[PDB]
Amino acid sequence: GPRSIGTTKLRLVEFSAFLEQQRDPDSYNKHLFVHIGHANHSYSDPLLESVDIRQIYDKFPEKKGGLKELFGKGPQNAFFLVKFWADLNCNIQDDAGAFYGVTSQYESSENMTVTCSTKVCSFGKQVVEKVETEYARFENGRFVYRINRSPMCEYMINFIHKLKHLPEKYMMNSVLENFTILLVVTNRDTQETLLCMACVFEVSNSEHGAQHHIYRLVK
Amino acid sequence: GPRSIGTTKLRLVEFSAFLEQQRDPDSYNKHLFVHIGHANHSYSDPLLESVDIRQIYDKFPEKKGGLKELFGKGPQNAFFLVKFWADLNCNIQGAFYGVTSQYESSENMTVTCSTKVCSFGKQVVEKVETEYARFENGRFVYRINRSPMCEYMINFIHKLKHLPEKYMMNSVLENFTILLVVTNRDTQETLLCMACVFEVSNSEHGAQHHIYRLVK
Ligand SMILES: Cn1ccc([C@@H](CO)NC(=O)c2ccc3c(c2)c2cn(C)nc2n3-c2ccc(C(F)(F)F)cc2)n1
Ligand SMILES: Cn1ccc([C@@H](CO)NC(=O)c2ccc3c(c2)c2cn(C)nc2n3-c2ccc(C(F)(F)F)cc2)n1
Repeated sequence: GPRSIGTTKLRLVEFSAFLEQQRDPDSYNKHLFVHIGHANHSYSDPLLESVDIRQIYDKFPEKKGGLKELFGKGPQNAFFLVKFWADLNCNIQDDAGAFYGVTSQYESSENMTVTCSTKVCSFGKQVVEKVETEYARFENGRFVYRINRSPMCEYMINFIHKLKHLPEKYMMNSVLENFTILLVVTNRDTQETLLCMACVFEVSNSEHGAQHHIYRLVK
Repeated sequence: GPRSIGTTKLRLVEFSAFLEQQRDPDSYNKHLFVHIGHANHSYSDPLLESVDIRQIYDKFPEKKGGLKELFGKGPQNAFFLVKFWADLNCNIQGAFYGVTSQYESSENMTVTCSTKVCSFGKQVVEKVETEYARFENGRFVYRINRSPMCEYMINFIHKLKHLPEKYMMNSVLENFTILLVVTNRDTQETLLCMACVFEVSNSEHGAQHHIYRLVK
């Protein structure tokens, strides 16, 4: 299916988590750890593959406010599992004014105030969380919500450093297998769920770089 | 409905033709005549309906360089018919008439975008724009930002708006079409071709569009 994640009501169309480094006075480097620029699934099938949500409940928060309760309230067509391949091939330099950032953009057909909740989870339990509020800007026929260049929390900067100091790729894949992120976008005025993305992670292979694969969550 | 128009190699993700007006030194109005922000399809990811290309050949340029020749060279999965509903409910009072478009690809390419404005199937004005890939958040973006609308189209919009009834506007637009062709400049392969037809918006949701695949 498509490269962006969601429905007409709300689509995540741009996303990246990155490191910017100023090496010299007139030059800088930017490295992307994850992004939604390179779909791993085919654009030729218009239909997305599906994944039974019951088999990912233990990788995300549970009980009150957890994934099963969110999915039960619906709309079920707003729920996706997104697998990200992370590109960790980056030289983290000493004294380089490094900025670790996250950028995202959503689009909607409706003019809304939205609440974006990011829950970073370890073994299915929330370790840190961020809630952002964004307001629509009308652009070329749609409402656009931009979270530009937001700093990464210290937990994630430290996690990335820990991950890169591991001696083997399989150990990085092991650690990423228990690391998940739950993204929930809600209409702040009606409390309706607009988009829910359950994110899982693996290390990118060889020189294929960062990629993502979208699944609709069903059952 | 679907967000973008095109194939796996190239997609039109953003487009609008618009009028910006400055009433006074601190105020600004922007009105969109057409855009691809509201695809009026019942599904977000539909199976596209098809249209036999032989029944639109006489609405677009023919013979050498014409639509039949382009379609025969292929790839045929790059060819679409797009119907636009134009929003002409705008008070034309400092004014800038502009066009914006954005394409995206997984490959680093130099592209050429050809816009042919046609009257009774014959080209009346044409523009060719060249755009170099910009790497952005994991993919390559080709942005033609805020390009001035040609005088022919500004004048056409004024005379169309001056008609007193929607049905007369629709009669004029029956003979007005636009052919958009995007080409990989280095391999000359057709990346995207959109045969555009037009009607005046009737629903008070304003401008909308509908996509069809063109088949032989
Ligand atoms: C207190 N708080 C909690 C959240 C926040 C906000 C602050 O802006 N967000 C981040 O901090 C933030 C950092 C890294 C992030 C993400 C978000 C994010 C979302 N996806 C889909 N992927 C993401 N990645 C990301 C994942 C894996 C890797 C790695 F290790 F595999 F390379 C690197 C980055 N603040
Ligand atoms: C010398 N030259 C020839 C072409 C150019 C370039 C200059 O940037 N493009 C335009 O001028 C240009 C103007 C109006 C345009 C478009 C392009 C365009 C593309 N679609 C899909 N729709 C478009 N519309 C548009 C159609 C109908 C209406 C109306 F009347 F229904 F309201 C209003 C606008 N220069």
